[PDB]
Amino acid sequence: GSDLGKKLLEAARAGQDDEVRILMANGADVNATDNDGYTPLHLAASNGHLEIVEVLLKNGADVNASDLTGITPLHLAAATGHLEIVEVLLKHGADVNAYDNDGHTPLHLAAKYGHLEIVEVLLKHGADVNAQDKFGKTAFDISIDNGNEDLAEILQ
Repeated sequence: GSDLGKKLLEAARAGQDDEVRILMANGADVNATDNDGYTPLHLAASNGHLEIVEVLLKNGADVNASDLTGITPLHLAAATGHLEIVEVLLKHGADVNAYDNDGHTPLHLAAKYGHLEIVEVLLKHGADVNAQDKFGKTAFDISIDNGNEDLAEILQ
């Protein structure tokens, strides 16, 4: 890293709020990246650690960092169903229409895992309802293909 870089990735992933605060105060690189291209923000967002996601943003974390597969923190929070985190990312500049390597946007991932509120929030924040992935699928297609018809109804 960082030495501290690496430690901050681990703390953010683990959700150790005090550890994250102490590591940052001692100079830890808020945008440290591991071998998957994850940043502390990716890990904290994926694992549902809200307070960490917040303090990382307030201290310079790149809200749109892309990992090796083209996935951003917003993609992870939408896929894993962390609604409040999705809202915080969006409030801090997250690109609502980020495209990963497979051409999946946050809307596509939320649709795939049946996270209805997230889909609504993303659409309220400018998600392209007609976006298609590398398979020609829209969020709507994905919602019915995965048995999520209640989501299909709002994408429709």
